[PDB]
Amino acid sequence: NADEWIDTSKIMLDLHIDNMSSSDYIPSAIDRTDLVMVQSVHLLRKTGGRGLFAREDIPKGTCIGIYTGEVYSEQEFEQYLKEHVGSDKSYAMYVGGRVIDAARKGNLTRYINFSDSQDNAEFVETTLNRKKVAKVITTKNIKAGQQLLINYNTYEEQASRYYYFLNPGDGWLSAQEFYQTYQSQYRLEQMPYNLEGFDLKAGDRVLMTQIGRIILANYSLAKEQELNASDIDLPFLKVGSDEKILDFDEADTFTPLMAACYLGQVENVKWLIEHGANIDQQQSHSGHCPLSLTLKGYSLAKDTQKYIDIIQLLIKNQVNLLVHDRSDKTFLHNAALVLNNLDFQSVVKFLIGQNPIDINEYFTYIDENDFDIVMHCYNNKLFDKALVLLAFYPDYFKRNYMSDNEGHNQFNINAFRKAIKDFNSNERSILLMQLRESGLHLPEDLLEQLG
Ligand SMILES: Nc1ncnc2c1ncn2[C@@H]1O[C@H](CSCC[C@H](N)C(=O)O)[C@@H](O)[C@H]1O
Ligand SMILES: [K+]
Repeated sequence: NADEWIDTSKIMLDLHIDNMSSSDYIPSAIDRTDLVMVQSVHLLRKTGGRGLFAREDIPKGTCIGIYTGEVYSEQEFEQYLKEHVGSDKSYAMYVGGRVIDAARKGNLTRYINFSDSQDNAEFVETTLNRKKVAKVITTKNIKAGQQLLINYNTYEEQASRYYYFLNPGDGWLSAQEFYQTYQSQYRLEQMPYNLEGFDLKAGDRVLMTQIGRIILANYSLAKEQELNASDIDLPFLKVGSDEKILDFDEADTFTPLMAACYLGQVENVKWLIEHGANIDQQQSHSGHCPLSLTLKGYSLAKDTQKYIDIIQLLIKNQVNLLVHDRSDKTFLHNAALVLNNLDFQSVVKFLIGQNPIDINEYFTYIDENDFDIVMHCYNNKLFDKALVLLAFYPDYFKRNYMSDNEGHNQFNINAFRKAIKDFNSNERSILLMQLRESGLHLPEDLLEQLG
C-alpha cells in the first residue's frame, strides 16, 4: 500500500493542526505545507475557530493546495445531511457535480476562513486523476503571518448576519498580547472629545500610536518627520472600566485611516493611503470601513466637500466598492441613501472615470431584499439617483433582464416588480417615463412585464 508512506501525524504537527485524527487528514501532492500553518484566530476564540496563515511571504498566484475531503454525489450528500443530525454544509465544496465535504476529513485548505471583500486567495477548478476538484490559489502577495481569506462563492444568510468581518491582519494574539508585543509604539491617552462614530466618550482611556495621536489632534502627518510607517495600521486599543484592554472580540478597534476618513482629514487620508494603509480594513463586529465611515462623516457634517474628496481619493486608489454591510448593501446601495443627488452623481462620475472593466459587477449585488442598486433606488423613490445609475450603465436591463439565463432574467423581473409594488399611480407614471426614455431601448414586452 502506498498510503503507508504518508505520515499525516507529522504533516499535522508541522502545520500546527491539533484538532484532527491522523486518519482524517487527507493530503494532496501539491499541498504547500512549507508555506502555511494553522493557528487560532483570536477573534473566533469563543468557538475555538482556527485559520490558515502564511508562514512566509507568498507571491500572488501561488498554488496552496487541493480542497480534499469525503466524496459524495449530490444525492448521497443530501441523504447524509438528512440522516446525520447536526451535520451541515459549512465544509461542503460543490464542484464537478460532486460534493467534497471537509467537515470530518480534509487538509489545510479546510481552515481558510471567509471574506468576500478582502480575500487574498480563491478556489479554482482543476483536474486530479481525471476528476474535477477545487484548488486554492493566492490572488495577492501575502506577507508572512497574514491570514489567508477566501470567498466561498455561495450565499449564506447566517454568514452575512453573524460572521465576523475578517482582515488579513487578524491573528492568533489577543489585544493584550499585541500591545505587549508592540508596547514601545503605544501611549495611553484620554479621549479629549466625544467620538460616537467609534463609541468613545470624552475621558475614555485609549492606547494610541504616534500616527493615531496625530490624527486625533487634527495635526498633519506630512509635516511630521521621523514617522514610523510600520505601525500605520496598528489599531487604537480601547481600555475597559476595569483598566484592562478590551480584547478584539469585546470591542471593535479602528485604524488611523478609518479615523482620518470619519473626521474628514483629506490630506491625512492621502498620506495614509500613500504610505500603505489598508483602504479596505473592516471593523470586526460592525463591518465599518473607510468607505462607510466617510459616508457616516458626510451624514454628520456641514462641510460635505472634504468627504466627497475622500471618497474620490479612495476610488482613485482602487478601494473595494463591493464591500457590504450586514444587510448585503454595497457602497453604491448606502451612498444612494446618504449622498444628495448632486454628490451621488459626482461619485458615480468618479467611478465612471476610473474606467471599470465590468461595470455590470456593481449592478449584480443584491441586498437582503434581493434589490440591486437600481431596484434599491426605486424602492426608496430615488428617481433622480436611479436615472444617474441608468446613465452610468445603459446596458443594465439588457444585461440583467434579457441575458441568456432565463432564470436570472425572471428573478430580476420579479425583484424589480417587488421593489415598486408600493408605488402610487403618479410614481408609476414617473417610472414609466424614465423607462420609456429613448436611451435604454427597452422592448415593449419587457416594459409590460415590469409594470
Ligand atoms: N468570517 C468568519 N467569521 C466567523 N466565522 C467564520 C468566518 N469564516 C468562516 N467561519 C467559520 O468557519 C466555517 C468554515 S470552515 C473554516 C475553518 C473553521 N474556522 C475552523 O476552525 O474549522 C464557517 O462555517 C464558520 O463557522
Ligand atoms: K464629526
